[PDB]
Formats: sequence, C-alpha cells, structure tokens
Amino acid sequence: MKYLPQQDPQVFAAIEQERKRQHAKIELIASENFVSRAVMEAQGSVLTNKYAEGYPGRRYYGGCEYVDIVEELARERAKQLFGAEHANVQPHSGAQANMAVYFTVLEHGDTVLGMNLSHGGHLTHGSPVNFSGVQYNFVAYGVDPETHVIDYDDVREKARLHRPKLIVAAASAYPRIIDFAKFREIADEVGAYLMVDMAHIAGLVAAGLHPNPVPYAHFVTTTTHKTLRGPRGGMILCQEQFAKQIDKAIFPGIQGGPLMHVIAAKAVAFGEALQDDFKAYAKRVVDNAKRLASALQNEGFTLVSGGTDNHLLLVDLRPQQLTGKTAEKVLDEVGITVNKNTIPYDPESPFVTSGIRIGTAAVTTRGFGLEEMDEIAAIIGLVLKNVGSEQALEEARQRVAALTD
Amino acid sequence: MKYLPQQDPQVFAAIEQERKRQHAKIELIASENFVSRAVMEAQGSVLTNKYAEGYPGRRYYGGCEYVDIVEELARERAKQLFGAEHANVQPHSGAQANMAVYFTVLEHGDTVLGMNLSHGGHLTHGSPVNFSGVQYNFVAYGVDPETHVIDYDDVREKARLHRPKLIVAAASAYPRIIDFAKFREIADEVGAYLMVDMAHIAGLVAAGLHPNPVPYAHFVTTTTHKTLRGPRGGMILCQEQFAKQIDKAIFPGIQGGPLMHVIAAKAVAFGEALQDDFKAYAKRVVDNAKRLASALQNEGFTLVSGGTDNHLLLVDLRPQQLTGKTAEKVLDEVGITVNKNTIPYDPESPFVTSGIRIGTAAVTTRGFGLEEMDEIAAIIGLVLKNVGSEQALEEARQRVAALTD
Ligand SMILES: *Cc1c(COP(=O)(O)O)cnc(C)c1O
Ligand SMILES: *Cc1c(COP(=O)(O)O)cnc(C)c1O
Repeated sequence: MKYLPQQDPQVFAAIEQERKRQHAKIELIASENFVSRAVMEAQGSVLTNKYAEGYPGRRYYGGCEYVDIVEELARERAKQLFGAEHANVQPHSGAQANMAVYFTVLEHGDTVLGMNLSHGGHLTHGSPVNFSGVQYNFVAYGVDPETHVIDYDDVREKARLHRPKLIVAAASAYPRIIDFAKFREIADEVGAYLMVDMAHIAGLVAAGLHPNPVPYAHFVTTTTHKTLRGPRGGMILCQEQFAKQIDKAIFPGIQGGPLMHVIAAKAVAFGEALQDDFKAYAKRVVDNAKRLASALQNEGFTLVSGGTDNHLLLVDLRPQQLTGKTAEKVLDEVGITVNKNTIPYDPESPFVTSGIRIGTAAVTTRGFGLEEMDEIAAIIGLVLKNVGSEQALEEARQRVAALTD
Repeated sequence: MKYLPQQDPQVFAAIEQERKRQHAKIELIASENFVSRAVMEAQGSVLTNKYAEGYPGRRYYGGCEYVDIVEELARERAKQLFGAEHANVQPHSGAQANMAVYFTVLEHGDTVLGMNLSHGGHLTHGSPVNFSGVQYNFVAYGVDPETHVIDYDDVREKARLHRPKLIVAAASAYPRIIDFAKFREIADEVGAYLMVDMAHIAGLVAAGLHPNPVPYAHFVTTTTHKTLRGPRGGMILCQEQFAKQIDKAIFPGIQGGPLMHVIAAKAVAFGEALQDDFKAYAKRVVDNAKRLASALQNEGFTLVSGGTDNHLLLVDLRPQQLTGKTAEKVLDEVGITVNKNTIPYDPESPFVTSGIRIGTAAVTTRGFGLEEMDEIAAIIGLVLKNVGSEQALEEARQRVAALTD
C-alpha cells in the first residue's frame, strides 16, 4: 500500500496484523476464503464515489454510462455462470439478498418454512432475534436423527400442515447435497414459492459439483463471498417473470445507492469463476473435504451425516466428551481456526454446542491438497485427544507452522 | 492498478473510463464527493476476507483481534468527531442505518412523522415504494410555501394530531439549517423518540458548521459518504441507553457479517475529518455554496428558500419556463452534472420536476474556490438561458473544459 501507511499508521498497523494473521493460521471456518488481488483492486477503485440508484440504462442520476457497463458485466457473467434468466447484483450482503426476496413475496406475518436453525438453517431463515423471525411466521423442517439428512417427508408434512407462502431450502451448515427437485415438488403441492439460499455452496454450483437450484427455484439468493470466492456482498437470481419485482424490492424497496466498486469486484470474481481453473479449484475443495472427513474418521472422530458431499463437515464431539466451545478454544491456541456449531438434536445450547464446523475452501485456495488434509486431521486428533497436555499443543503449533510456512 | 488490468480487461477499461469521467466533468450532484487514496486502499484490503459477526471483543468467530482494533478505531473516532456516547459503524448504507433504528423503536404499522418527500425528505422517510412506507404509517410535515423553511408549527400540529411514535428530522434536499432543539421540544411534547438523519450534512456537523443533532436526538443516522467524504456505508450514533438495542438491531437484527474493509475505510475517513484541514475544507464547501448561490441569483435564477446555509442549493426553474429534467439533460451535454429535483409545492411530478439540486462538496474537494463558483454560475446561466443554441452549448463545453483542465 502507498497512502494508507502515511495517512493512518494505526489503521495500517491493524490491517498488516490481519494480513499476516490470514497467512499464519490454518483457516477452517467454512464460510471463509481468500479473494484475488484483482477483486481487491476493483473494490479499492474510484467507483465508491458514484451514486447510481436504479439499474443500468434506467438510473436516477446522469454520468452512469461506465458503472452501467460494470453492472451489466456482473449480471451477464452471473447469468452465464448459473444459467439464470435474471440477476440482481446490488444486494449489499447475503442477508439483504434474502430480505429483498422476503419483501417481494411476503406480507407481514405470512408463514415461511425453512430448515431448522439447529440442523443447518441460517439466522435469516427465521431466527426470533432476526428480522425474518420477527416479521414472518417461520416453521421448520428437520434432518433425520440418525442419518442427519434432510427428511423430505418432514418437509412435505410441515408444508401441508402449515401451508407456507414460501419454502426456503439451503443452509449454512449442512454437509450433504440438497435435492432441489424434491423441494420444488413439495412447493408445487402446497402452492408455495421456493427460495434456495445457496450462499455456502455457490462456488460448487458454479463449477458443476453441486446440483444447480436455478431450474427448480423461483428465487435463488447467495453471497458473492464464500465458496464463490468473491467480494463480500449478495446477489439474487430469478426467472424473467419476477425480475421487475425483485429489482424493485432491492431498489427503491430495501436499499439506497448500490456499492458500484463492490459490484465491479463481483464481476471480476464471476469472470474468475467462469474460467477452467476455478472448476479445478472447486473440485479440489470437495476432494479435500472428502479426504479431510476420511482422515478425521481415521483419528476416531464422528462426523454428522457420516461424511460430506460438499466443502464442509461437522464433527460431533460427544464421543470425546468435548463441547464445540472447548474444541474451538484449544484449536485457536495452536493456530487452527474453526467455529463451534450445534449439531442435529444437540443436547447443548447454541452458545456451547457439541460440535465444530470445518470447511476446506480457504485452505484449498492457498494450495493445500490431500497430504495437507491428512496432516490437518492428524493435528486435530493430537490436540482434541490431549487437551490438557501443553506438550501436545506445542507440537501441534509446530506442525501448523510447518503447513503455513 | 496492477492485477486487474491483466485479469479483467473489460472491467478495467470501464473503471478507467469512470476514473477519467470523474476528472473531466464538473460534479454538482449534492450527494457526491471524492474519497482519498488512503480510504480506497483500506477498502481494497484483505479485510474483505474476514467474517466478524458480533462486535469487538464479543465476536461469534475467533481470529478477530485485529479487525476488532479497526472497528474500535472507527467507533472511538466517530465518538470524538460527533460527541456521541455510542456509535455503530456496521451499517452497510444510510438506508440500512435508518432501517435498524426503525427496527429498534417501531412495531409494524406504527406512526412515524417525517419531512414531506417533495420538500426535502428522503426515500427512506416514508416513500410508499420503500420499506419505510410499506412497514410503517408515515405522516409528513412541510416547509412554508413562500420561505421554503420548515414550518415548525406544522411539525408540532402533525405530531399532536397523529401522535407518532418516532419523529424523523433531516433531509436529502433542504438548503437551510435544521433546528434540532425545536424537533426535540416537539418530540418531548408528544412523547415521541427523535431520529435525525444527518447523511447530507454530516461533514458540516463534524466541522462545526451545522448545529450537531447528537445532544438533541435519541438516534442519529448517517451515510459515511457525502459531505463526510468517507467510503460508501452507514453509521448510527446514539446515547448509551440505546446502545445495546441499536447494536442488536444491526446484528443479529437486520444484517449478517459486516464489511470490515469498509469499516477500516470509515476509520480512515473519520481520522481525516478530525484533522484541522478537514474543517478548512468544510468551510470552503459552505462558503462556495453561498458564493455559487449568489452568483446564480446574479444570473437571474430563483433559489428555493432564497439561498443556502449549507452545501446545497435548489434552483426553481419556473421563471425560465424549464423543467428540472430539461435542465439536467442540457447541462449533461456540456459536462455539468446535476440532478432534477422537485421543489416545494412543485406543479410537476417527481420524474419531471421544476428544479435542479446543486451541491459544492465534490468541486470543493478538487480545489475549486470562489472564482470557480462564479464561472460555474455564469456557465449555467449561458446554457439554461440559451437551450436551443448549439453555439452557446459549445462555448459552455469549452468553459467547462477550462475549469477541469
Ligand atoms: C452467509 C449466509 C447468509 C448471509 O450473508 P451475509 O453476507 O453474512 O449477510 C445468508 N444465508 C446463508 C445460507 C449464508 O451462509
Ligand atoms: C443518502 C441518504 C440516505 C441513504 O443512503 P444510502 O447509502 O444511499 O442507502 C438516507 N438518508 C438521507 C437523508 C440521505 O441523504
């Protein structure tokens, strides 16, 4: 950097600490990733200076000819990537993409059916302390208590009993492929719209490693960050018939001016995702998650659902008599970043939990492969099986440092 | 830039067009400004890679030690700048800052009193196609038909009749100082909270050139961009007693993960605003607006309210028999950027209007002074008084090019 170090030493020192931290730790938090230098340069551009309320060619302010080109590049590349008929690349976040779909199809107090928050559903899928739960009446479907796979008969029974106006499929912590075709079949049976929130798996969807929700859902929401490896922000995909309403929900509905510099970065990330090497990257993400899962089972760990079909896995720590909070804390002591995460039918609260969630998108971006996954599992086994040994923790620290250089 | 030109020629060419456009035009849109290189570098940082839901020292994820330092720098510098007891620097935009205050104090269908949208109120102050108007019952107060100054007796009569739960003061197109003390006196009379949306005037407030709403309002919302000259985003200021509720409204209430790289940029902009040269800058903004106003009146233009006390002015184009839409279009032909804007009691719709809104924050940032304001007014007079003369428009183009180099 050139001007920040001189204008603001305090902010610059903190950023530099964060940059070095990203390199030194082993990032296993499933929602994380490292964006390219080109994506960062796009969001570090002069596009932050432009007001551009409205849409390309339909703006409220003049002088938007060149930010219009950027926004269209983002929309057209998104459409090529996911095969959607319409894209809205203005959502400030995944939360705002969800908020706008809800604002489009629901009235205050309408019934919504989404995944149980303890089984993998997201905060914006009905938490009582989130706007979703406050504004609407959310009901939940769960996973099977033994297989930990969504119970599609439970989705259908809840739908038929509660008659939701909207059904939400997808999750922040579900390690198996979701059957969007069954979700649409149930939605049609009860006359509900189907919304798929693919935030966690969007990069896998783009690389063809997860079934695409686009053909089955009326609305698809997502973050541009996460497995898609874009800048932090949101996006909505939908059929041509809801395009005008979705665009109006975003603006003048729920947001004001869009972040054009972040939209430029979304276009950049979409161009990267359209390339063949992104598909090779995504395959390594899923391959690494399978490998890591297997290596952890080899150390004696129990995994929710027995493994994974995607980028993430959940360790049920009950057999080791540990809470997710204890495991997260001791792994933090050795340089391994995970987050505690409730598991299906968890006996512990969401602030303690009996599990940890792990994803491989970030370590895959940094070049880790199968041999690194084996070592990561071996380190986690060493630590979690020896939480009271400072000897074991120091060894883990040295093995973590050997992986990160 | 280094990596963007090679990774994405299309996005890079469009950004470069936009950068050159920002230099070549005379930006008079009142909400615009040009941020520093340090602010852009902060938002172009690796902080986009970090999830940090929650607040400093109270995060849901580990590894937030250094983004915590950045967020606290933003909160503490905001508090020094505005003298507020609490700051929330997570709002993704001014719209989301407003949404969170509304989510904090109001229930669905509650009555809110805000400034008439045709007289200066913002979209998020009750437009029927915005969430504010859809979620709540907005009633409006107006300005005097001749002086164009807020009628404080009308604010009080509407408050006493409608018994709003919340009163909103401030605007996107009001050229005079707002009396927050009278707004608080009325709010107290009817037992309503007072929210001040200072987005447009936050830089003037910070430099002491506009009365500060902090001591009078329960909640203060703002954009970090605009006169404050920060990155695009929002912020909420409030007393200690509403801090926990405001923080909960932002998260887990209405947003998900915050944009830590943008928060770093907010801190940078706040540090710039705390410096003596920002105060000199702000004075030149108001001085230039007064000068421009006077020079326009010298050309024969009528200004709403007869002038300005801040960074913006509104030209009532009725005397020249022009709509704001016609004036905006012909000024765009010569390189001068303005936006059509309804005027109080406008006979034309909001899509046509009888006025143009003009602000000096952006041209002041680029170094323009009093002599430049005189020339800008002279060019606007030449163009708007000779809309059918291609001769006059070509002369204006050459005079605009002489100012921008
Ligand atoms: C991450 C996520 C979100 C919200 O995204 P933000 O950018 O944090 O607001 C919504 N839904 C799912 C399924 C997610 O994983
Ligand atoms: C600009 C503005 C907003 C909204 O800001 P965004 O960043 O465009 O969402 C809200 N209120 C006022 C008074 C404004 O000027």
